[PDB]
Amino acid sequence: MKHSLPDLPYDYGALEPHINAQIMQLHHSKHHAAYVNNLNVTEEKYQEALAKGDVTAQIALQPALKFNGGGHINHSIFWTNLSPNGGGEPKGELLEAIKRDFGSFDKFKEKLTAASVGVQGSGWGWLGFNKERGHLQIAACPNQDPLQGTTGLIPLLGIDVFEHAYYLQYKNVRPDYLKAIWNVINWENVTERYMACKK
Amino acid sequence: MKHSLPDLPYDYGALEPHINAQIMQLHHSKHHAAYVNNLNVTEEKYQEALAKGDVTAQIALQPALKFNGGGHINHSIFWTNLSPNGGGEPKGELLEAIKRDFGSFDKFKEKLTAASVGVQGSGWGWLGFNKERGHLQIAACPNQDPLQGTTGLIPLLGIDVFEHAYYLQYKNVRPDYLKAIWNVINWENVTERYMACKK
Amino acid sequence: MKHSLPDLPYDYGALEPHINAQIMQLHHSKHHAAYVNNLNVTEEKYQEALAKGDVTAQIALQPALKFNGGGHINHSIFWTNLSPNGGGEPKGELLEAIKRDFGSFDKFKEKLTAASVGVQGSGWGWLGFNKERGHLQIAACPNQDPLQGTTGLIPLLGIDVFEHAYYLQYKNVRPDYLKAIWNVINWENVTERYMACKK
Amino acid sequence: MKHSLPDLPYDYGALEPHINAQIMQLHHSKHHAAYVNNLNVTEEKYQEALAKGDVTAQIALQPALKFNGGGHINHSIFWTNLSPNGGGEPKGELLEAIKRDFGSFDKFKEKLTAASVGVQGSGWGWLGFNKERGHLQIAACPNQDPLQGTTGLIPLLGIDVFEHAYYLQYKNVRPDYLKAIWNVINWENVTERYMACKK
Ligand SMILES: [Mn+2]
Ligand SMILES: [Mn+2]
Ligand SMILES: [Mn+2]
Ligand SMILES: [Mn+2]
Repeated sequence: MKHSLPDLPYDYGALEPHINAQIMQLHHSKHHAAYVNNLNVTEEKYQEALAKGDVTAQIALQPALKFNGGGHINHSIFWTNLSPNGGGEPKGELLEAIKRDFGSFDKFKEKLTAASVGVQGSGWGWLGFNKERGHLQIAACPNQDPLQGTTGLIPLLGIDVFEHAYYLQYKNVRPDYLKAIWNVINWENVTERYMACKK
Repeated sequence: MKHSLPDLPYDYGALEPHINAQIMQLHHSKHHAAYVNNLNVTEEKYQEALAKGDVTAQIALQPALKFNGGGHINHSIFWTNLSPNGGGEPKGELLEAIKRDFGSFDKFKEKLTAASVGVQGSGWGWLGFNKERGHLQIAACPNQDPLQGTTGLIPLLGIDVFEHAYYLQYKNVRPDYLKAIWNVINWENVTERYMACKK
Repeated sequence: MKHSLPDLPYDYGALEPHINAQIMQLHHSKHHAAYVNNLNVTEEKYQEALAKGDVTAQIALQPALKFNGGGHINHSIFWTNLSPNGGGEPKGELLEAIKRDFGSFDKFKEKLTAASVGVQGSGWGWLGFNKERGHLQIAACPNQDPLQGTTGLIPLLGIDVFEHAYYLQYKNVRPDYLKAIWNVINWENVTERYMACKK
Repeated sequence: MKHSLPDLPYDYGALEPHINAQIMQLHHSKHHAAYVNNLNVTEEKYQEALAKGDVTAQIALQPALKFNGGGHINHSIFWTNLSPNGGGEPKGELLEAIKRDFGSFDKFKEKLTAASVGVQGSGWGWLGFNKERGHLQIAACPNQDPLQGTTGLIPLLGIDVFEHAYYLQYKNVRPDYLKAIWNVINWENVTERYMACKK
């Protein structure tokens, strides 16, 4: 059993003019391909260390596992979080939760934009579900540290703010990218992930 | 007394084809300009917090101070570490120290390349001087964490591996950028910084 | 501007048998005294560094400033959070908020206990108020990182889980210390801090 | 694969008066026992997670694996680094290396003392061997982060500066513990570890 690079669920150019085809093609076919590959290498190294009881080797592998494993986790969610069919606002129970927990949809967007723009260096902004509290929650995570693994929050919507996610098109102006990405958020998918959290 | 953006000591296109003019112009006129400005804002906020004894506010300012202050420190060194007159190998006492501490110049390049490529997320690779030990030392630093402030090592040569340092030209292939940058290292400047360490 | 060691609101033995007198005496007159003395020294070095535009020195001083500054913040709150007259349950709107946000007083105790017992190495567990969400929130902080300065949450109740907070009495058994400290929680103070957070 | 708590090379009181019997007994039979028990439990969860390709669980387990795994690594070395027959100075090639790399035995002691006293929060000071540079090197590590797993340096001599390593005897005065522990350094073991690092 090995991890595999999921195909992108749309054409490389499908999110233009919000995120261009050169970015989507590099982001998926180079960056994500490399996370999956490095993750499988690291998992096998870890299995050997575990079989040997080599704790030094397990701990030495931790940064590569978190970075590439987190990369695999985060980008697998990210591709489904975007869509040419996206944009606009969610409906039904996700919308009501957003209004209840953040005041309004636009207040929510301000909070997730602020968490995303606020990342210094590489990282991600997330809308998550706090299972213990039974409500929504915003967090930012450094580098590829994944949401559920490092906070327990269930990921609903992630925004990649590594410079490779935007730089070719938006250069240093990360806020321009955040403004554009709202046009391609796949609220159908974020709703699916939210409803899976509730029972 | 305020910090100021140092002019680049050469034309934006001067390091082509190793680092292109679009990168140098954004890197200096957008990214470094923003570090200096945010650093001065943060220093003034810190002075007010200090005058008030507001320790919460001092600690809340720490990430912006380290990121933008480190950014100012690191990029101020970086521009002088590059030159259209660069490339090749150092001479005299710096060369002898490199051979003594790392075996050879090429062994040194391998070690600094490995530290630079090994940064996961944003960061820097450094050749530094360990004043206590009286010899050279390689370290990598995360995000804009500056060498001397976080390790005590005196900076001689830094390699920026934030994606903005290379992505427009080299895309995901960070090793291609590291290979190119050796052609523009200003060994005259690294020698000046080294000789200043010795007395 | 000159921070001072606050007088304790009771004598060192007032929280016995739950926290013994020797711990309280060492905790206040040695550990907290050192946070204050070290904070003042570090603040003076920061004034000198700001005056000189020495950003390296500012950043080098950060770990000591957060550790001792955070120590001053945290322990100043901690003393007021405990009382010989404490224990039992809170009343009124705080009790209502606890039932609403954590399900019950007992479940809140389990959650703050688990966050405090869960710190690996030195740190703190906090009950805090989230100003933006208008509700209570539990978080853990590493070392002396203070809650408001690093998370924006307003501190209501803190539990020190540095080993010096419990070791002389409870040795390695941090869960016995957590069980005992509920007997001396100054809910009157936590209620004051909570009511201050609302208009 | 089943890690075990190593028997101590001496009885719990053998390092008195420098480290008293109660500390040694708690340190080995409670703290180290817990690192081993927690490491084994965490390793079993990692085997389950690897078998399922559950990367979230792998990453969630990392803090416990490094803390308890690192605890196992560090404390297993620590016990062998101390002896009732210890103290004094090393001989031969280790003494030569110490004089060469740190100037003198006394200056080496000051440097390892300063690194150990300098840890804010929990951690370790290490004398290590740098395989690539072919010389000795001092470093500090936070919490239980182990030296070789996080730095590649080979451990020669470790000093535990978690508060449980000294508090019952020395209370807050970590410098008195550092002065006392030189009396029980097992230089025969440190010499064996050093000679193993060379061909
Ligand atoms: Mn990405
Ligand atoms: Mn840069
Ligand atoms: Mn304390
Ligand atoms: Mn220990």
